[PDB]
Amino acid sequence: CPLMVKVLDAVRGSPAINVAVHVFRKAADDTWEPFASGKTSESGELHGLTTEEEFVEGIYKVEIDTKSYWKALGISPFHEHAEVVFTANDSGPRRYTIAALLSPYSYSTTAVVTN
Amino acid sequence: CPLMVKVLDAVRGSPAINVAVHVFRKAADDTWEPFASGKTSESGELHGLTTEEEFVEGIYKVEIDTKSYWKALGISPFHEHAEVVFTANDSGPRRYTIAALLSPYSYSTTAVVTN
Amino acid sequence: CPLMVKVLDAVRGSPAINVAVHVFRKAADDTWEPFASGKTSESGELHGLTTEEEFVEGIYKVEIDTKSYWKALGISPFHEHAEVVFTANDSGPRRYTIAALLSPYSYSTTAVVTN
Amino acid sequence: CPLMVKVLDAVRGSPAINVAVHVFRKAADDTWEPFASGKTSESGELHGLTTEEEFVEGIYKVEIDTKSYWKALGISPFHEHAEVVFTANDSGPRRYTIAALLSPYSYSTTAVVTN
Ligand SMILES: [Mg+2]
Ligand SMILES: [Mg+2]
Ligand SMILES: [Mg+2]
Ligand SMILES: [Mg+2]
Repeated sequence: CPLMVKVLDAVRGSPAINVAVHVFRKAADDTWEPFASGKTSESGELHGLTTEEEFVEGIYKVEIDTKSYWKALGISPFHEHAEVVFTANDSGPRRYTIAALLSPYSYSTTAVVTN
Repeated sequence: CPLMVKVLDAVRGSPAINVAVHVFRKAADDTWEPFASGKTSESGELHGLTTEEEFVEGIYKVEIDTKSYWKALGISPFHEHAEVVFTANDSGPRRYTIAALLSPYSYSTTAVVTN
Repeated sequence: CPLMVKVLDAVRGSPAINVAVHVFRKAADDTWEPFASGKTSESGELHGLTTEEEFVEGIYKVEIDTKSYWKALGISPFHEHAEVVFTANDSGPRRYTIAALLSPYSYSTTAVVTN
Repeated sequence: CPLMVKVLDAVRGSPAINVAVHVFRKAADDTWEPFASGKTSESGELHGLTTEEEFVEGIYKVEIDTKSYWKALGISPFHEHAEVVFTANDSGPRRYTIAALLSPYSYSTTAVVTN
């Protein structure tokens, strides 16, 4: 599993369940090409987005649909989404965990990179 | 001043100085159009981005060039940029402050909306 | 002003107003002794906690009464308080700003040290 | 496992390994009584701190030794430690995950509470 996403809810103190996550890869013409997508599980985790064969080097954008998450909870979301952008595999293959902590007017994200 | 941006460095415990900040507004065709830009001051603040007349309701993206900031300090960064995408709604007098806290492998962003 | 505290609310996107803040300094016997205290203003800021003469090097603890803040808003909080424990060292002219971002089940705290 | 602690390093983009974590429980005389302690693993996780039988209701303080962590990495730590304080099991037994993200001048913490 080369790319995992974990999402937590800072208002309820819970995993953020059934949150849509879209991954794009920067194309040669500087446009964002669809790469992978999924929904977080009951643990707030999204495994199986991609495979080692598909996950090449490049610039990736992980978009987390925070707006739908907050709307479903009847909360006024400020952010449309989170947009985590990073270069992956530039020195060779790595495993990446993108973690995000969500509040209506704030978000924090970190990455755990393992060789 | 309807839109202010403040950037802090969590490694050095200091304002993030001379950081490029680009603001985009979502156009009718779903593309991101340039709206305002500047560089943070010695206090890590960016004032005078826009005016009350120009800052209408809409979907905005604030992109902070964190990659150049870390590279100039000789610290290896993970992200290309730190950001906030949000909806600006007129619900009485409002001033938006977008604050970002930077670390090489993480960032936090919050919005303070005041009257 | 050698020590300032700023508190923000990540649920409402606003300053956290009238929040009690207590500052302690580590005594010789390893106990926490009261040092300064106050309440945040309408801007979520607390100025005038101490003076240059009183603020010596040492280990300080800033305790923010987040539990009372959330209870007054009718939101169930997790933490008793949000905090920062740090060492204050004189390395040229220094001003400390302790900023805290609050959510019911999370908080972030940072220190900005300036000249 | 009723109480788990997970610690991440925002500078290196890694789990914070071999970080000391001390848990105290507030005693009848308002003093902090030792309750459990351990070190984070290679995954930055600390499992097996306590048992369901030992983990009664009360006010708990989770102290993370951030100072030793940063000193071992040759980084100038601002914080002495992190001090996460919360009431546990007041409505009946719950499982708690305390997560912390560390930077030299900042820290973020969240709690995941499951029934
Ligand atoms: Mg390459
Ligand atoms: Mg409108
Ligand atoms: Mg000294
Ligand atoms: Mg009870």
